[PDB]
Amino acid sequence: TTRRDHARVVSRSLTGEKFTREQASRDPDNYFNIRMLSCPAAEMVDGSEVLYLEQAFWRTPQKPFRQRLYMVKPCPKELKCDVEVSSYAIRDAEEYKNFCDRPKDQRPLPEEVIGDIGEHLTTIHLNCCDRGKRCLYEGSTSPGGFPNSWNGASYCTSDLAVLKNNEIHLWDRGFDENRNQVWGPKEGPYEFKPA
Amino acid sequence: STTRRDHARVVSRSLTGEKFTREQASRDPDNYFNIRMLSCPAAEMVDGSEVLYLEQAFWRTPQKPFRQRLYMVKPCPKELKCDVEVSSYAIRDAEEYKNFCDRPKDQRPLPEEVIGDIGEHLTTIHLNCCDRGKRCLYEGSTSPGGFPNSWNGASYCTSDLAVLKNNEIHLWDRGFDENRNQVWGPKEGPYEFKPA
Repeated sequence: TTRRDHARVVSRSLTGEKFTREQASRDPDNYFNIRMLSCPAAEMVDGSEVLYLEQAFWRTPQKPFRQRLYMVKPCPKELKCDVEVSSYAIRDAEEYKNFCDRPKDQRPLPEEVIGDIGEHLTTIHLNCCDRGKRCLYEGSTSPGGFPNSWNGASYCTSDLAVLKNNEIHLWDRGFDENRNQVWGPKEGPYEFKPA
Repeated sequence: STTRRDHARVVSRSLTGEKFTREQASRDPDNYFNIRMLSCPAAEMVDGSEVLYLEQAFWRTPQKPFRQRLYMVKPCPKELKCDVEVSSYAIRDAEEYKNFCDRPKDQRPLPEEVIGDIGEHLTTIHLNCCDRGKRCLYEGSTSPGGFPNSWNGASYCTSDLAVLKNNEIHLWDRGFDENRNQVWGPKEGPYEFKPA
Protein backbone atom coordinates (compact mmCIF):
# COMPACT_ATOMS: atom_id res chain seq x y z
CA THR A 1 0.00 0.00 0.00
CA THR A 2 1.44 3.28 -1.24
CA ARG A 3 -0.17 6.65 -1.87
CA ARG A 4 -1.61 5.67 -5.25
CA ASP A 5 -3.28 2.67 -3.62
CA HIS A 6 -4.72 5.05 -1.02
CA ALA A 7 -5.81 7.49 -3.73
CA ARG A 8 -7.58 4.74 -5.67
CA VAL A 9 -9.54 3.80 -2.54
CA VAL A 10 -10.28 7.48 -1.88
CA SER A 11 -11.32 7.96 -5.51
CA ARG A 12 -13.59 4.91 -5.41
CA SER A 13 -15.09 5.96 -2.07
CA LEU A 14 -16.08 9.36 -3.49
CA THR A 15 -17.91 8.01 -6.56
CA GLY A 16 -21.30 6.30 -6.68
CA GLU A 17 -24.76 7.27 -5.49
CA LYS A 18 -25.07 8.30 -1.85
CA PHE A 19 -27.69 9.66 0.53
CA THR A 20 -27.72 11.37 3.92
CA ARG A 21 -31.13 9.82 4.58
CA GLU A 22 -30.01 7.89 7.67
CA GLN A 23 -28.61 11.10 9.18
CA ALA A 24 -31.61 13.15 8.02
CA SER A 25 -34.11 10.90 9.80
CA ARG A 26 -31.80 10.69 12.82
CA ASP A 27 -31.50 14.49 13.18
CA PRO A 28 -34.08 16.27 10.98
CA ASP A 29 -33.60 19.56 12.86
CA ASN A 30 -30.06 19.96 11.52
CA TYR A 31 -29.61 17.75 8.44
CA PHE A 32 -31.54 17.26 5.21
CA ASN A 33 -31.66 14.20 2.97
CA ILE A 34 -29.16 15.03 0.22
CA ARG A 35 -28.37 12.80 -2.76
CA MET A 36 -24.76 12.71 -3.99
CA LEU A 37 -23.98 11.29 -7.43
CA SER A 38 -20.33 11.07 -8.50
CA CYS A 39 -18.64 9.55 -11.56
CA PRO A 40 -15.16 9.68 -13.14
CA ALA A 41 -14.96 12.26 -15.91
CA ALA A 42 -11.34 12.49 -17.10
CA GLU A 43 -7.85 11.14 -16.47
CA MET A 44 -4.89 13.50 -16.36
CA VAL A 45 -1.60 12.60 -18.03
CA ASP A 46 -0.06 12.64 -14.54
CA GLY A 47 -2.46 9.87 -13.51
CA SER A 48 -4.68 12.17 -11.46
CA GLU A 49 -8.34 11.23 -11.85
CA VAL A 50 -10.97 13.91 -12.46
CA LEU A 51 -14.36 13.02 -10.98
CA TYR A 52 -17.66 14.80 -11.48
CA LEU A 53 -19.62 15.17 -8.24
CA GLU A 54 -23.03 16.74 -7.69
CA GLN A 55 -25.45 17.07 -4.78
CA ALA A 56 -29.22 17.48 -4.87
CA PHE A 57 -32.13 17.66 -2.47
CA TRP A 58 -33.64 14.17 -2.44
CA ARG A 59 -36.97 15.40 -3.84
CA THR A 60 -35.32 17.12 -6.84
CA PRO A 61 -32.47 14.83 -7.96
CA GLN A 62 -32.34 16.42 -11.43
CA LYS A 63 -31.86 19.90 -9.91
CA PRO A 64 -28.49 19.67 -8.14
CA PHE A 65 -27.61 22.62 -5.93
CA ARG A 66 -23.86 21.89 -6.06
CA GLN A 67 -21.76 20.74 -9.03
CA ARG A 68 -18.01 20.17 -8.81
CA LEU A 69 -15.04 18.61 -10.56
CA TYR A 70 -12.85 16.76 -8.06
CA MET A 71 -9.18 15.88 -8.53
CA VAL A 72 -7.96 12.94 -6.44
CA LYS A 73 -4.28 12.07 -6.72
CA PRO A 74 -1.52 10.64 -4.51
CA CYS A 75 0.30 13.25 -2.49
CA PRO A 76 3.86 13.97 -3.66
CA LYS A 77 6.38 12.17 -1.40
CA GLU A 78 7.82 15.53 -0.30
CA LEU A 79 4.43 16.73 0.99
CA LYS A 80 3.82 14.59 4.13
CA CYS A 81 0.27 13.47 3.21
CA ASP A 82 -1.32 10.36 1.72
CA VAL A 83 -4.00 11.61 -0.70
CA GLU A 84 -4.76 15.08 -2.05
CA VAL A 85 -8.38 15.98 -2.86
CA SER A 86 -9.08 19.16 -4.84
CA SER A 87 -12.49 20.50 -5.93
CA TYR A 88 -13.09 22.98 -8.74
CA ALA A 89 -15.93 25.09 -10.05
CA ILE A 90 -17.32 24.18 -13.47
CA ARG A 91 -17.21 26.83 -16.20
CA ASP A 92 -20.73 25.99 -17.38
CA ALA A 93 -22.49 23.78 -14.84
CA GLU A 94 -25.64 23.00 -16.87
CA GLU A 95 -23.96 20.94 -19.61
CA TYR A 96 -22.81 18.78 -16.68
CA LYS A 97 -26.15 18.41 -14.86
CA ASN A 98 -26.67 14.75 -13.89
CA PHE A 99 -23.50 13.87 -15.79
CA CYS A 100 -23.40 10.39 -14.19
CA ASP A 101 -26.61 9.16 -15.86
CA ARG A 102 -26.09 10.45 -19.40
CA PRO A 103 -24.25 8.35 -22.01
CA LYS A 104 -20.70 9.38 -22.86
CA ASP A 105 -21.65 10.64 -26.34
CA GLN A 106 -24.16 13.26 -25.12
CA ARG A 107 -22.15 14.61 -22.17
CA PRO A 108 -18.83 16.51 -21.92
CA LEU A 109 -16.00 14.30 -23.17
CA PRO A 110 -12.66 13.83 -21.38
CA GLU A 111 -11.19 16.17 -23.99
CA GLU A 112 -13.35 19.06 -22.78
CA VAL A 113 -13.49 18.32 -19.03
CA ILE A 114 -9.93 19.61 -18.58
CA GLY A 115 -10.93 22.86 -20.29
CA ASP A 116 -14.16 23.20 -18.29
CA ILE A 117 -12.28 23.27 -14.96
CA GLY A 118 -13.00 26.59 -13.26
CA GLU A 119 -11.71 28.29 -10.14
CA HIS A 120 -9.92 26.18 -7.55
CA LEU A 121 -12.13 26.01 -4.45
CA THR A 122 -10.62 23.52 -1.99
CA THR A 123 -7.53 21.39 -1.44
CA ILE A 124 -7.60 18.69 1.24
CA HIS A 125 -4.57 16.65 2.34
CA LEU A 126 -5.87 13.34 3.67
CA ASN A 127 -3.95 10.98 5.95
CA CYS A 128 -4.64 7.41 7.01
CA CYS A 129 -6.60 7.47 10.26
CA ASP A 130 -5.15 6.01 13.45
CA ARG A 131 -5.66 2.41 14.50
CA GLY A 132 -9.17 1.76 15.80
CA LYS A 133 -10.69 5.00 14.49
CA ARG A 134 -13.88 4.73 12.45
CA CYS A 135 -12.48 6.56 9.43
CA LEU A 136 -10.11 5.25 6.77
CA TYR A 137 -8.84 8.71 5.76
CA GLU A 138 -9.47 12.14 7.27
CA GLY A 139 -8.33 15.67 6.59
CA SER A 140 -9.32 19.29 6.24
CA THR A 141 -8.45 22.30 4.17
CA SER A 142 -5.24 23.71 5.60
CA PRO A 143 -5.76 25.79 8.78
CA GLY A 144 -3.08 28.20 7.51
CA GLY A 145 -2.01 29.77 4.25
CA PHE A 146 0.81 31.90 2.94
CA PRO A 147 1.18 35.20 4.83
CA ASN A 148 -1.01 38.02 3.50
CA SER A 149 -2.52 35.69 0.90
CA TRP A 150 -6.14 36.12 2.02
CA ASN A 151 -7.75 38.73 -0.24
CA GLY A 152 -10.25 39.65 2.50
CA ALA A 153 -13.09 38.01 0.55
CA SER A 154 -15.35 35.03 1.30
CA TYR A 155 -13.56 31.75 2.09
CA CYS A 156 -14.77 28.16 2.32
CA THR A 157 -13.54 25.40 4.63
CA SER A 158 -13.95 21.70 3.88
CA ASP A 159 -13.49 18.64 6.08
CA LEU A 160 -13.46 15.20 4.47
CA ALA A 161 -13.62 11.77 6.11
CA VAL A 162 -13.53 8.54 4.11
CA LEU A 163 -15.01 5.50 5.85
CA LYS A 164 -15.56 1.84 5.04
CA ASN A 165 -18.05 0.78 2.35
CA ASN A 166 -17.66 4.08 0.46
CA GLU A 167 -19.03 6.20 3.30
CA ILE A 168 -18.23 9.90 2.86
CA HIS A 169 -18.42 12.58 5.56
CA LEU A 170 -18.36 16.05 4.00
CA TRP A 171 -18.44 19.39 5.85
CA ASP A 172 -18.38 22.29 3.37
CA ARG A 173 -18.71 25.62 5.19
CA GLY A 174 -18.59 29.20 3.92
CA PHE A 175 -17.64 32.33 5.83
CA ASP A 176 -17.68 36.08 5.28
CA GLU A 177 -15.07 38.79 5.88
CA ASN A 178 -15.94 38.91 9.61
CA ARG A 179 -15.73 35.11 10.13
CA ASN A 180 -19.48 34.41 10.35
CA GLN A 181 -20.71 31.14 8.85
CA VAL A 182 -23.00 31.91 5.92
CA TRP A 183 -23.56 28.65 4.05
CA GLY A 184 -23.14 24.98 4.84
CA PRO A 185 -24.31 22.99 7.86
CA LYS A 186 -23.56 24.43 11.29
CA GLU A 187 -23.49 21.31 13.48
CA GLY A 188 -21.22 18.96 11.54
CA PRO A 189 -20.51 17.07 8.33
CA TYR A 190 -23.13 15.43 6.17
CA GLU A 191 -22.85 11.64 6.31
CA PHE A 192 -23.23 10.21 2.80
CA LYS A 193 -23.90 6.47 2.60
CA PRO A 194 -24.48 4.26 -0.45
CA ALA A 195 -28.12 3.72 -1.39
CA SER B 1 -51.21 63.28 -2.57
CA THR B 2 -49.18 60.31 -1.32
CA THR B 3 -45.46 60.95 -0.88
CA ARG B 4 -42.40 58.74 -1.25
CA ARG B 5 -42.05 58.73 2.52
CA ASP B 6 -45.63 57.45 2.69
CA HIS B 7 -44.77 54.53 0.40
CA ALA B 8 -41.64 53.77 2.45
CA ARG B 9 -43.64 53.50 5.68
CA VAL B 10 -46.10 51.19 3.90
CA VAL B 11 -43.15 49.06 2.75
CA SER B 12 -41.67 49.20 6.26
CA ARG B 13 -44.86 48.07 8.02
CA SER B 14 -45.35 45.15 5.63
CA LEU B 15 -41.77 43.95 6.19
CA THR B 16 -42.07 43.74 9.99
CA GLY B 17 -43.73 40.94 11.94
CA GLU B 18 -43.42 37.17 12.05
CA LYS B 19 -43.93 35.41 8.72
CA PHE B 20 -43.70 31.87 7.37
CA THR B 21 -43.44 30.20 3.97
CA ARG B 22 -45.34 27.23 5.40
CA GLU B 23 -48.21 27.37 2.89
CA GLN B 24 -45.76 27.43 -0.02
CA ALA B 25 -43.74 24.63 1.61
CA SER B 26 -46.86 22.54 2.25
CA ARG B 27 -47.90 23.25 -1.34
CA ASP B 28 -44.50 22.60 -2.98
CA PRO B 29 -42.24 20.61 -0.61
CA ASP B 30 -40.04 19.50 -3.53
CA ASN B 31 -38.70 23.02 -4.10
CA TYR B 32 -39.44 25.08 -0.96
CA PHE B 33 -38.93 24.66 2.78
CA ASN B 34 -40.93 26.17 5.63
CA ILE B 35 -38.84 29.19 6.63
CA ARG B 36 -39.60 31.59 9.49
CA MET B 37 -39.04 35.32 9.02
CA LEU B 38 -39.06 37.59 12.08
CA SER B 39 -38.55 41.31 11.53
CA CYS B 40 -38.96 44.35 13.76
CA PRO B 41 -37.91 48.02 13.79
CA ALA B 42 -34.27 48.38 14.85
CA ALA B 43 -33.61 52.13 14.58
CA GLU B 44 -35.07 55.31 13.10
CA MET B 45 -32.48 57.53 11.42
CA VAL B 46 -32.34 61.31 11.29
CA ASP B 47 -32.54 61.36 7.49
CA GLY B 48 -35.85 59.50 7.81
CA SER B 49 -34.51 55.99 7.23
CA GLU B 50 -36.16 53.06 8.99
CA VAL B 51 -33.75 50.34 10.10
CA LEU B 52 -35.27 46.88 10.59
CA TYR B 53 -33.67 43.77 12.01
CA LEU B 54 -34.63 40.78 9.86
CA GLU B 55 -33.62 37.17 10.45
CA GLN B 56 -34.51 33.96 8.64
CA ALA B 57 -34.54 30.51 10.23
CA PHE B 58 -35.45 26.97 9.32
CA TRP B 59 -38.77 26.32 11.03
CA ARG B 60 -37.34 23.38 12.99
CA THR B 61 -34.55 25.59 14.43
CA PRO B 62 -36.00 29.09 14.94
CA GLN B 63 -33.28 29.91 17.49
CA LYS B 64 -30.50 29.23 14.92
CA PRO B 65 -31.07 31.82 12.17
CA PHE B 66 -29.17 30.97 8.99
CA ARG B 67 -29.46 34.58 7.78
CA GLN B 68 -29.43 37.80 9.80
CA ARG B 69 -29.76 41.22 8.19
CA LEU B 70 -30.30 44.89 8.92
CA TYR B 71 -32.71 46.35 6.36
CA MET B 72 -32.86 50.06 5.54
CA VAL B 73 -36.18 51.30 4.15
CA LYS B 74 -36.25 54.88 2.87
CA PRO B 75 -37.82 56.95 0.09
CA CYS B 76 -35.89 57.09 -3.15
CA PRO B 77 -33.88 60.30 -3.62
CA LYS B 78 -35.52 62.76 -5.99
CA GLU B 79 -33.10 62.05 -8.86
CA LEU B 80 -33.49 58.26 -8.87
CA LYS B 81 -37.01 57.84 -10.33
CA CYS B 82 -38.43 55.27 -7.93
CA ASP B 83 -40.71 55.07 -4.90
CA VAL B 84 -38.94 53.20 -2.07
CA GLU B 85 -35.27 52.30 -1.61
CA VAL B 86 -34.54 49.12 0.37
CA SER B 87 -30.97 48.11 1.21
CA SER B 88 -29.68 45.08 3.13
CA TYR B 89 -26.58 45.01 5.32
CA ALA B 90 -24.55 42.30 6.99
CA ILE B 91 -24.25 42.55 10.78
CA ARG B 92 -20.94 42.95 12.64
CA ASP B 93 -21.39 40.11 15.13
CA ALA B 94 -24.45 38.12 14.08
CA GLU B 95 -24.62 36.20 17.37
CA GLU B 96 -24.97 39.50 19.25
CA TYR B 97 -28.29 40.05 17.46
CA LYS B 98 -29.48 36.43 17.57
CA ASN B 99 -33.26 36.54 17.99
CA PHE B 100 -33.28 40.32 18.45
CA CYS B 101 -37.01 40.95 18.01
CA ASP B 102 -38.31 39.03 21.04
CA ARG B 103 -35.68 40.30 23.48
CA PRO B 104 -37.00 43.53 25.06
CA LYS B 105 -35.31 46.80 24.21
CA ASP B 106 -33.24 46.88 27.41
CA GLN B 107 -31.38 43.61 26.75
CA ARG B 108 -30.84 44.04 22.99
CA PRO B 109 -28.38 46.30 21.13
CA LEU B 110 -29.43 49.94 21.28
CA PRO B 111 -30.22 51.99 18.14
CA GLU B 112 -26.86 53.73 18.48
CA GLU B 113 -24.88 50.49 18.45
CA VAL B 114 -27.17 49.07 15.74
CA ILE B 115 -26.16 51.67 13.15
CA GLY B 116 -22.63 51.32 14.52
CA ASP B 117 -22.74 47.54 14.05
CA ILE B 118 -23.72 47.96 10.39
CA GLY B 119 -21.66 45.78 8.07
CA GLU B 120 -21.01 45.48 4.36
CA HIS B 121 -23.77 46.77 2.09
CA LEU B 122 -25.15 43.72 0.28
CA THR B 123 -28.18 44.60 -1.86
CA THR B 124 -30.12 47.69 -2.87
CA ILE B 125 -33.59 47.41 -4.43
CA HIS B 126 -35.63 50.23 -5.98
CA LEU B 127 -39.29 49.35 -5.44
CA ASN B 128 -42.04 50.92 -7.53
CA CYS B 129 -45.78 51.18 -7.02
CA CYS B 130 -47.55 48.44 -8.95
CA ASP B 131 -50.47 49.15 -11.26
CA ARG B 132 -54.05 48.43 -10.37
CA GLY B 133 -54.98 44.84 -11.09
CA LYS B 134 -51.49 43.58 -10.31
CA ARG B 135 -51.07 41.45 -7.22
CA CYS B 136 -48.16 43.41 -5.75
CA LEU B 137 -48.33 46.75 -4.01
CA TYR B 138 -44.62 47.42 -4.58
CA GLU B 139 -42.08 45.41 -6.55
CA GLY B 140 -38.46 45.82 -7.54
CA SER B 141 -35.25 44.06 -8.44
CA THR B 142 -31.55 44.69 -8.13
CA SER B 143 -30.49 46.51 -11.28
CA PRO B 144 -28.74 44.23 -13.82
CA GLY B 145 -25.29 43.14 -12.77
CA GLY B 146 -26.56 42.60 -9.23
CA PHE B 147 -24.21 43.28 -6.33
CA PRO B 148 -20.86 41.69 -5.45
CA ASN B 149 -20.95 38.39 -3.56
CA SER B 150 -18.38 35.62 -2.94
CA TRP B 151 -20.47 32.68 -1.61
CA ASN B 152 -20.18 29.12 -2.92
CA GLY B 153 -18.21 30.33 -5.93
CA ALA B 154 -20.53 33.22 -6.78
CA SER B 155 -19.33 36.54 -8.14
CA TYR B 156 -22.58 38.53 -7.77
CA CYS B 157 -26.07 38.28 -6.31
CA THR B 158 -29.56 39.35 -7.34
CA SER B 159 -32.56 40.15 -5.16
CA ASP B 160 -36.23 40.52 -6.08
CA LEU B 161 -38.70 41.97 -3.58
CA ALA B 162 -42.47 42.23 -4.02
CA VAL B 163 -44.73 43.74 -1.36
CA LEU B 164 -48.23 42.27 -1.59
CA LYS B 165 -51.35 43.27 0.31
CA ASN B 166 -51.83 42.38 3.99
CA ASN B 167 -48.08 42.26 4.70
CA GLU B 168 -47.33 39.42 2.27
CA ILE B 169 -43.70 39.46 1.13
CA HIS B 170 -42.11 37.75 -1.87
CA LEU B 171 -38.32 37.62 -1.57
CA TRP B 172 -35.93 36.01 -4.07
CA ASP B 173 -32.22 36.08 -3.19
CA ARG B 174 -29.87 34.37 -5.64
CA GLY B 175 -26.14 33.98 -6.14
CA PHE B 176 -24.43 33.48 -9.50
CA ASP B 177 -20.89 32.48 -10.38
CA GLU B 178 -18.66 34.46 -12.75
CA ASN B 179 -20.01 32.44 -15.69
CA ARG B 180 -23.63 33.10 -14.60
CA ASN B 181 -24.54 29.72 -13.11
CA GLN B 182 -26.85 30.09 -10.12
CA VAL B 183 -24.89 28.90 -7.10
CA TRP B 184 -27.16 29.58 -4.09
CA GLY B 185 -30.77 30.47 -3.44
CA PRO B 186 -33.96 28.95 -4.86
CA LYS B 187 -33.93 28.34 -8.60
CA GLU B 188 -37.66 28.23 -9.36
CA GLY B 189 -39.01 31.42 -7.78
CA PRO B 190 -39.27 33.74 -4.79
CA TYR B 191 -40.06 32.56 -1.30
CA GLU B 192 -43.60 33.59 -0.35
CA PHE B 193 -43.79 34.91 3.23
CA LYS B 194 -47.30 35.12 4.67
CA PRO B 195 -48.09 36.43 8.17
CA ALA B 196 -48.71 33.91 10.94
